[PDB]
Amino acid sequence: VNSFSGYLKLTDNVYIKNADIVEEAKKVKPTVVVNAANVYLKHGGGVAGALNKATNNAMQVESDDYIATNGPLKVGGSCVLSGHNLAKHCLHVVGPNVNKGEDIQLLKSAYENFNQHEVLLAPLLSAGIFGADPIHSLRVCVDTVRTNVYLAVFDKNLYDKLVSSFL
Ligand SMILES: CC(C)[C@H]1CCCN1c1ncnc2[nH]ccc12
Ligand SMILES: [Cl-]
Repeated sequence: VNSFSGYLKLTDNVYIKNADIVEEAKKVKPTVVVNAANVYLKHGGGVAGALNKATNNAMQVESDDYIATNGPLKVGGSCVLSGHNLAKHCLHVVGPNVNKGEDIQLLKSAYENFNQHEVLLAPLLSAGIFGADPIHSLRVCVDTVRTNVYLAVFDKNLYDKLVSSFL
């Protein structure tokens, strides 16, 4: 039993809710919140810009030190950093950005990072300003993640389409 509330159960391990991931994280304080990161951990917009804003830029400060030490992530890769005031940890995961011409097959690799964590709060990878088809992202999530994932979808109209079209 966990404190996530109001989720629709899509499968044995995948749950979904129309919710602002920022507000969800502040309420639940999950062990792991997933960020929709880029390889430079430059949290300027989309989910990443919103999460970073909620940390008063502490996420960005920590991220800049991480990049200065380690260099950029790989597309499809991840790193674990602090969750600041939002969660114990933040798993920064880089899905392919279609508006950069990145290979959509890497979306499965991106979701594989979730399997290293028993329970996560997360957005749909490569959705929003990353330009992938969210119905596809949900399909890959369900077919790749085996741990317990609670998906927050910001857009109510998109949420209704994902549920109604879910096979
Ligand atoms: C609409 C969703 C599929 C993705 C794509 C863009 C933004 N988005 C978000 N999802 C969850 N929580 C969020 N908080 C702020 C933005 C945001
Ligand atoms: Cl985004």
